Amino acid sequence: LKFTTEIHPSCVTRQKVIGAGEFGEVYKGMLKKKEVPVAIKTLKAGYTEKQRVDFLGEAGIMGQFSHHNIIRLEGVISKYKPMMIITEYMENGALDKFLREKDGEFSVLQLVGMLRGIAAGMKYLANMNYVHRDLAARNILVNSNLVCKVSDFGLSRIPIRWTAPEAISYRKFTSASDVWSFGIVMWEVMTYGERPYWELSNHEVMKAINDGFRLPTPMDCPSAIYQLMMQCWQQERARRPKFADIVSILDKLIRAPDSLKTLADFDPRVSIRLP
Ligand SMILES: CSc1cccc(Nc2ncc3cc(-c4c(Cl)cccc4Cl)c(=O)n(C)c3n2)c1
Repeated sequence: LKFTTEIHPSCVTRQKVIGAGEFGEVYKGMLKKKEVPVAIKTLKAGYTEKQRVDFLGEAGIMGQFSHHNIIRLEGVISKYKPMMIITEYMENGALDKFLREKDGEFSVLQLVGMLRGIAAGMKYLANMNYVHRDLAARNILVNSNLVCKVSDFGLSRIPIRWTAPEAISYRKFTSASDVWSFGIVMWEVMTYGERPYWELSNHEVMKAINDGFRLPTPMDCPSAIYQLMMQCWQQERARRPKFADIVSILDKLIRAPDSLKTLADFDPRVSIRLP
């Protein structure tokens, strides 16, 4: 915690609720240059020792990171109550909701650029020896430059449809199970926030994966992008790409953007036959 800035409560004004529930809220606010917008997570009085450890532990983890694609910590209020964690404010909110509300509005190159940013954040985390365990579009935040930043840190936090088989089966969470999750995130981005495996139950998903089924190609998806998410979903952990590999491949696709024009075939679930 010694790494984090202690912010005085008088510098913080909460303006609008934007999330959370039982033991605190998340607000958009202003931090007092001139005042800058921030997000503010609170911890209400009555919190337990474990709640305090997990709450300040998230701040402690975030304060150790300094990367473009990782949510930045402004500081904490720990001396006064309620306690607060103050971060940069991401104007466009969670990536999954953002894509669903903006269906079809971005170029393929913009979507792939979002994935590159997420992958760069994840490469940083993995090399820093941090395993996320809950990588999903709902835990990616988007700013007004369309920059995607990984969020939701700690060990306070399984989400079956995003989780690698070894993590479901015997609780082995590694950066390689995060790669599996990243593949699902690729699919979420390229589908504009479709629900993975649609209406299959959790048990049906686990069974489908164990029998070798994988999510089908999104519409209008570059062949290179589908091949890459498929390799993220290798049953054998050692065969998946590392995040270094993913960043490299996405970089090269974006720098030669004509590579993205070759689309993988889409399997239509409906046929319209007209004379
Ligand atoms: C779709 S919800 C939505 C809607 C509108 C705007 C934003 N922008 C935004 N921006 C930043 C954050 C930051 C945090 C945060 C904090 Cl405050 C402390 C510790 C960890 C996290 Cl991830 C946060 O929880 N949220 C919800 C944030 N939200 C989100």
